[PDB]
Amino acid sequence: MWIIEAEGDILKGKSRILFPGTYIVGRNVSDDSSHIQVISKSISKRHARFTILTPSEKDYFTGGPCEFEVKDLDTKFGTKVNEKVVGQNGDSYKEKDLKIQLGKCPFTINAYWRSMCIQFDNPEMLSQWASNLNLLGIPTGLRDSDATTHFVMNRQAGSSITVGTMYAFLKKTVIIDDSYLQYLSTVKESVIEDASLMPDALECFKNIIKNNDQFPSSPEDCINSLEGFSCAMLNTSSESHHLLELLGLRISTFMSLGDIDKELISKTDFVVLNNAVYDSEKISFPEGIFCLTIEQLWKIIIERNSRELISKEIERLKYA
Repeated sequence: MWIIEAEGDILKGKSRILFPGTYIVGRNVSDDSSHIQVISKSISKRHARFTILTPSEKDYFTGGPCEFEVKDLDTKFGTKVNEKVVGQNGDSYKEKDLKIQLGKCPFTINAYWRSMCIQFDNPEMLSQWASNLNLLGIPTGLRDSDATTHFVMNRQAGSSITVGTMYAFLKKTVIIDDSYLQYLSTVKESVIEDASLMPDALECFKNIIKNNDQFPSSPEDCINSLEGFSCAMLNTSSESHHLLELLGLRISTFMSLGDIDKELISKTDFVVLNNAVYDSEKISFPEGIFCLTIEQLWKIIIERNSRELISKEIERLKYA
């Protein structure tokens, strides 16, 4: 998100968030979804137009800013950006920091890019929200990215949280939901006028965690909680692999149930099965070894005594 701020009283001490759109900047305009009043003599009545474009697809992966275009409005003294006079056709920038000088005014409008990239749990939710957040200058996606700041969880409020939400939680990603994204649109206009009114994502995250038996006490208490243990897993979900790695598990992967050898059982403490191969399998289960789903493993992780609870179950099965 583009934020603008200025020294002195020229933006009345308020930072502004410039969502994609176009803004006329001068001394004789009124603060609007499309106008920015700058409080200065020696800037023109209508001095400059700032135009913010919607994000590129790349921006979700790069953390790169929306294109910011500056045009001088035929003013007496012109407009500079980062010391460079703006040409008659305007200029556009993808730097993360802009110093904008309007005419003879020595107090510059400073624009800076504040990172916000939102990952979605599933394609359905992304499809609901993508256009809306594009228009807010917030890049969105499903794939993993190093630029991600927030993860939107599926709040089905009727079943276990997804492997994507578990993994985001252990990554120390701020988790948000439906209501935060809706609140964002609701207060859009006041955020343009005062950046400090931007809804706090941490607060939504906190509200989600609190009194929720789907989330452990802390992400930190889960990390390396199961180191020493090894497990075998099927060929699906790399998030599932990454998550079990953050728990400290050494992972083996296997294609078929008939690929559980005497060798594999010997090197494996327990087996992690997919939901389909867990629900329907009867005769083909490996006799000696503990088998469970990610959902079930997560519930053990939620408990205070995860290590023993798993060990107590390893021994429990070792006899039969």
